[PDB]
Amino acid sequence: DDARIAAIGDVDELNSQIGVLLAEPLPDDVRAALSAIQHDLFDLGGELCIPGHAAITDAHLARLDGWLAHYNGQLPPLEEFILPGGARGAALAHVCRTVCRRAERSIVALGASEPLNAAPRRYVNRLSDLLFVLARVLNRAAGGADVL
Amino acid sequence: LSKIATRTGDDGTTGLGDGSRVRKDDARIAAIGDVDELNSQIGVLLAEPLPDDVRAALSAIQHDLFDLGGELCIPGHAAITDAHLARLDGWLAHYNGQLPPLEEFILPGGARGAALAHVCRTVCRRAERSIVALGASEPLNAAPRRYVNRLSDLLFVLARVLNRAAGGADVLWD
Amino acid sequence: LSKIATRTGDDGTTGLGDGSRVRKDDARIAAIGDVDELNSQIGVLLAEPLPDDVRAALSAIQHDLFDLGGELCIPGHAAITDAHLARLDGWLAHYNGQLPPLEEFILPGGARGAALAHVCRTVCRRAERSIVALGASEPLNAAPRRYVNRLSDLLFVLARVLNRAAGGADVL
Ligand SMILES: Nc1ncnc2c1ncn2[C@@H]1O[C@H](COP(=O)(O)OP(=O)(O)OP(=O)(O)O)[C@@H](O)[C@H]1O
Ligand SMILES: Nc1ncnc2c1ncn2[C@@H]1O[C@H](COP(=O)(O)OP(=O)(O)OP(=O)(O)O)[C@@H](O)[C@H]1O
Ligand SMILES: [Mg+2]
Ligand SMILES: [Mg+2]
Repeated sequence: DDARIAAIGDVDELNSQIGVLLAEPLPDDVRAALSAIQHDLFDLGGELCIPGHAAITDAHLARLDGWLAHYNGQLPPLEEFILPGGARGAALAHVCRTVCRRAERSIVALGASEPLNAAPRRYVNRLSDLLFVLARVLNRAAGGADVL
Repeated sequence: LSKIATRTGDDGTTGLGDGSRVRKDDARIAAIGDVDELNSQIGVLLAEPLPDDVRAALSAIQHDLFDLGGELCIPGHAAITDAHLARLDGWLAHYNGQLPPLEEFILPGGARGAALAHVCRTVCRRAERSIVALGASEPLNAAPRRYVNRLSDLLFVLARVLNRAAGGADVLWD
Repeated sequence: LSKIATRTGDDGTTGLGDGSRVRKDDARIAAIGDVDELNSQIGVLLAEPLPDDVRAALSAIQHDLFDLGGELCIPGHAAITDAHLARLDGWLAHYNGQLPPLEEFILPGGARGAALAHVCRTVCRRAERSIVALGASEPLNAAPRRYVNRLSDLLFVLARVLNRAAGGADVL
């Protein structure tokens, strides 16, 4: 039906939102991670599209896990629920976060109607969490703080 | 086969505030998501220069949206009340009263802030559709629906307010 | 009983231009919404500095999209014609002949304007899916789908044009 084409489109939309975030000033490390993720998302979309073709591996998941641990250990503990916003960069990261979750919903729907490896949903599951973390990093880097 | 440790929702499911689990493509999770996406777009608008009063209203709205999402997360919970709807209706009367009557149809755009407000407006209307869809398959309070109904209207109004504030005007349709 | 007055759309239903009403999650309302969201994203791109011709094309497109939303609101009515499709084809030829042959795959991004154009492109394809879905349940003129299909291609080309105009470059 529409499941595959919809999932591909949402991943594309997410990747485009990340492109907008990349047009902003960013810490060099954050920029490097986001740029690499764009390539990952391009490959992810290809896996969703072509039958019998896989591209996302444990290595991709491991790298995301590594970035999560890294950036989180670079931030103070969460003291309260956060509202999406702050420096423009942080706000955009939150938009990316929500679009990534939207793509995850579509990927989950796709896997329910067609055989699909688990890597794609596990990738965006981690990515959503990382974008949340990166938003906090960007507020920090802007000399500001998260919106509570 | 995978050597990577499993994370909470790696299996495509997630939990609700009452302890129940649902698949991530569930209508309720979709509505929660659209509300979150709307709140995030408002965060982008808040990152722009804005009149103090407009910033105050939008900031308060983010809190409302956080609670609305929380209500969608905890089935049977009620965080959105008449007070919330009354405040939106008040802001609507407040800003509309200071603007000239809407003449021709307008196109979404203008000053960057007004343009962003229009994006917020459309994402808000998208959230309204998913909230309406959730309510058609699950008993839900009407407040959430009524709240976003008013919010898209207010976002439209605030877009006009922002074009004026920038010293410009609304983009008119041919 | 709520102490707040009710709006006509508070019950979750809304009206169509033909006097009928449907629930807001109806396929037709979803398509109207996505076209509106796309037009709004184009509004954000129009707030960026742009080459004069690109601004003229995008501004005209906003009027087309408003018309398209109007056609979707009035079931059966026809507002978008081949004339609109032809203009898009014209712009596609014009801007493509303004760019070097694309050799490698492109990632969405670059100068802010180009990045926004790609966001517009993805939202446009989302509206196309909604319009296509509407056709699965109701008879629908072909112009609306043909228009957004062409527009998604045009937005891709305009993104490339904007990267060059901003002294930037496409992300390979
Ligand atoms: N893809 C999604 N779209 C919208 N809302 C979501 C999505 N995934 C989770 N949520 C909601 O957000 C809350 C927490 O998000 P989180 O991503 O931590 O959940 P999870 O994916 O189940 O856990 P984990 O990240 O540890 O795998 C949950 O209460 C859930 O209702
Ligand atoms: N959530 C939505 N998404 C997309 N289109 C909508 C939505 N709600 C209404 N529309 C369409 O847009 C037009 C005007 O929107 P409006 O919000 O004024 O309608 P309503 O919600 O029925 O009325 P009210 O706002 O007074 O309750 C209507 O003709 C309707 O077809
Ligand atoms: Mg998760
Ligand atoms: Mg309404």
